[PDB]
Formats: sequence, C-alpha cells, structure tokens
Amino acid sequence: GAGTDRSATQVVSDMRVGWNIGNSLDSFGQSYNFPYTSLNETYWGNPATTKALIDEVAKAGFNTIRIPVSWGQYTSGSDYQIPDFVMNRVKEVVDYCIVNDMYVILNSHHDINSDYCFYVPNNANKDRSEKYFKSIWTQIAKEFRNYDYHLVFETMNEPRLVGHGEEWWFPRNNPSNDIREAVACINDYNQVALDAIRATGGNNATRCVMVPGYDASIEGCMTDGFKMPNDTASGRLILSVHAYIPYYFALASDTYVTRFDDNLKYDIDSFFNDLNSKFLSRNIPVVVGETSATNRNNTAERVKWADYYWGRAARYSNVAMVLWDNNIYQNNSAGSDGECHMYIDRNSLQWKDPEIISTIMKH
Repeated sequence: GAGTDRSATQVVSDMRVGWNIGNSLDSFGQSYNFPYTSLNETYWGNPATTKALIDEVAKAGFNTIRIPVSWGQYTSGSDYQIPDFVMNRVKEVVDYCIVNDMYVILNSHHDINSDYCFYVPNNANKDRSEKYFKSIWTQIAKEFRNYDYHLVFETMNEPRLVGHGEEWWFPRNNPSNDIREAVACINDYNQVALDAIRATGGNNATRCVMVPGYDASIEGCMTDGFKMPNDTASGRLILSVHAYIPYYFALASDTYVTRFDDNLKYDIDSFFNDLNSKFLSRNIPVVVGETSATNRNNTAERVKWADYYWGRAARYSNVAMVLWDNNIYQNNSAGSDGECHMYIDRNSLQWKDPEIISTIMKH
C-alpha cells in the first residue's frame, strides 16, 4: 500500500530494463466478430502468460513488464463496456508482475489496425475517439485504482492514420496538413485519457502516465506541434517513444543489414541527443516502451547493438528501455525478416541469446 507519491523521475530511475508481453493480449480479431466473448490472448499463436514465465523474466534481471492490451474488440454498448472476463485476466497478468516487485506498464494497444479503428486522429473522428478513451480509461483506472507507483498507465500505443501514405513516418519539420491535424488530435486524445484517469481519484490522482506522439516515434514527439497534456499532478508524466534503431539493422525486411557498423551508432546517439534537449534535460523522463533488433542469425552483432544502446542510455537517469518480444525467433537463411523478436521461448522458458541479455544487464 505504498500509494503514488513518487515523481515520474523517481519511477523511471528505479526502472532498470523492461520486457514486453508481445503478441499476447494485444492480439486482435476481426471487427465483424465484435464483441469477442472469449479471450484472444492465444489467437496469435502464443501460450497464455504464466507466473512461471514472468518469474524467469524477473530472474534474468528485468524489473519492468509492459502488458500490451487491445481492449476495443471486447467492448459492447455506447459506453464501450469492458467485460469482466477481460478485466479479470488483465488483472491476473498484472499481478504476476506486481507480486514480484516489478514495475508494470499497462496500455491500449492495437485498438487501431488495418481491420478496424476505435479511434482515428482526425477531426471527422474526434468525437468517437475521445469517447473511446474516456470510457476505457475510466474503467481501467477504476479496476487498478489501489495499485501503487509500480503500475504506470500508457494512454495509447502508436496513434496514427492507418492506411495513409504517412501512417508510419513523416518529416518532423515538415508535417503535411493531415499529419498536423493528427498531431493536434493526439494531443487532445492524450489529454482526454489523462483527465479520465485523474478523475477516478485515489492513487490515480497521482499515478505516473506515459503518453506518445504520432507513431510513438521520435518524429511524433520531436515535431514542434507535439504537446504534453495538462496535469493537475506534479511531475507525473512520462514520454512514450518506440525506437527500433538503427532501422535497417533492427527492423527492416527489404533493404537490411546484418552488421552493427560503427556508423550506425550515430542513429542511437542523435536519438538520445534529441530526447535530451527537448525532454530529459527538462525533467520529463522518457520510457522507450519498445525496442529490439530482429534475429538475423547475427547474435554477435546484436550483442554490439545492445551493448551500445544500453550503454548510451545509461547516462540518462530518467531513461528506461523495454525490449519488444513477440515469441518468434526463426528467420529465413538470409536473415531478412524484421519480425523475429523472441528473447525467451515462452514454451520452454529458455533464453535464445543469453549474451544479449547479459550485455544489457551490464548497464
């Protein structure tokens, strides 16, 4: 019963390194089947999360778990009501982590995708989008109102225009009018979500909250139009950013590289220099909620990647990072697939490349 009397800096400072439960509760089905009346946790091929799994992740040295959840697909009625079988399960998984003295980041994940969007960052959809966020966050925050500062809320995942030319990228300094509209909409959606959480009172009056910009990318947050929402609490906001960098080494599936060349350290360096000048040096901590380098059968290179990434992050007390893990390991023989992010095999509970894990824990 420790309450939430800790600043965002004090929380992020005590986070060492995190691990995502990827392709689990974020798994979604098709909108014509809505609302789902049973869990899609195993829909994308992964075993339901066990205490045993979270225990091994803890034992490896992770003290933070990010739990991506796609809520929308289960909701019913005009107030987007979340069914108890969903809330109960989410609480089950949160508690696996909480009882191991771990930090937990709970979010809304694939509530947008190619199939159906529960929110859209444009003016035509502003009304239903804000209604969605207010509704789910009222419910989620009430469920977990009595959790201490270990539980952080992340308002949304990678808000964007789905199926748009600029869904996954735009130049921070030259936003199109569609992107400008999205950026402003996202500012307002973060505000609504934060207001919703705050309004339930109790520990939620002062819980730390993570908020992303467009795509949760460095562009989204660095672009001049991005705004941190207005809080009634002091120093309780954390910037959410996702950074699979360097892109061609870590994520690309077409034109990729397998070597972590010294030239690529510039990508990580500038990434942090940007975060530093705009956020970290202004006492706004940043959580890199997702990062990973896909398995291209290049373990030694991925060690170099991890060593540098975490070594570079280590100098910023108010930075913490979280590995993305989708429980998929095998790449083709070219190593071209950018979606092989297994670190621990969820079926055997064995680590795939312990050299990478050990290298992260050195920092």
